[PDB]
Amino acid sequence: GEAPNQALLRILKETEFKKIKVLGSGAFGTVYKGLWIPEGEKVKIPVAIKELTSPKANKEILDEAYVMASVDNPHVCRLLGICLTSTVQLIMQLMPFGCLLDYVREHKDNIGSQYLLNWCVQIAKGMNYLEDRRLVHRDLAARNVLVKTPQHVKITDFGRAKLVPIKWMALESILHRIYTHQSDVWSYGVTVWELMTFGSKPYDGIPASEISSILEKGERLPQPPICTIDVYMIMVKCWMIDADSRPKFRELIIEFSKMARDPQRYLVIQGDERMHLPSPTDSNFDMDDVVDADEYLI
Ligand SMILES: Cc1nc2cnc(Nc3ccnc(-c4cnn(S(=O)(=O)C5CC5)c4)n3)cc2n1C(C)C
Repeated sequence: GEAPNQALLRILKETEFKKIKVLGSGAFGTVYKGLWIPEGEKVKIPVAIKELTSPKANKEILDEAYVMASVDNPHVCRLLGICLTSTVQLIMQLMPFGCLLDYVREHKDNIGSQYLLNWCVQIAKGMNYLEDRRLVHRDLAARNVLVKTPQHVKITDFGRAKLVPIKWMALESILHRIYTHQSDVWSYGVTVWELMTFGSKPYDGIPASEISSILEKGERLPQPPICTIDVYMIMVKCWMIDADSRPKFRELIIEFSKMARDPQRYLVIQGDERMHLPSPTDSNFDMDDVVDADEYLI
């Protein structure tokens, strides 16, 4: 029927890693900054440790472990392992710049058209990968895109990934609970809108119960001021009633790539290009045996 999933679930000892501080806490649970020092390997891996004690909560986090351990792509977040304590912990890669939503709000005055369009390509690449792996995210939003470096983003939060966020949801999903790769494309359009508005809340003030009626009337998120009709038209195509009329993630990679080659023709930002963001070629970006998870293999 379907291919056997031969992904390895790595069980890590409590003694192999340390929590440093809390990175974030909320409805999603609690995420901690940490260091993973495996065996007698002479490596220090910067990690993020997630924990949602209740049997039903352990079931849900293990469902996220299942999906997260099964993905392997540069623009998707993979599970490093799990720790079996009183509460089951997920051990993941530290994304030092946090989520993209807060990044675009905090660094607005230094974010240019090249960065914005490249993030779009990268999110579409990650999403296309999930489509190839026959996985429907069901929760794509700017809050679920993490920043490794300002030039490298990855999709996370597999707590809803299968084979409620109303304001990011396709109309078929709100009305009929129908989720497809084409419903993820709707959420992708909303994610792009969030980036182009430098982290604006979609349909601010409007209660979730009113959204279904709003979309049925033909109302969509407005054209952001920096967006050319070329970029807005793409967002609009992601918000069509007919799912099959929406672009495919492979077409979004193409469209945004063409645009990323001449970003000033597609996004109009006051004082663009003169804008600078931290790079691994810049100053101060034990620390001796530190290795990123992307370089720490099997
Ligand atoms: C502020 C902050 N700094 C971080 C550094 N590194 C990661 N690392 C990773 C890597 C892969 N996945 C995750 C992850 C999975 N689910 N979530 S979440 O539920 O917190 C998501 C809704 C924000 C984060 N974190 C996460 C970080 N955060 C999050 C709390 C947003």
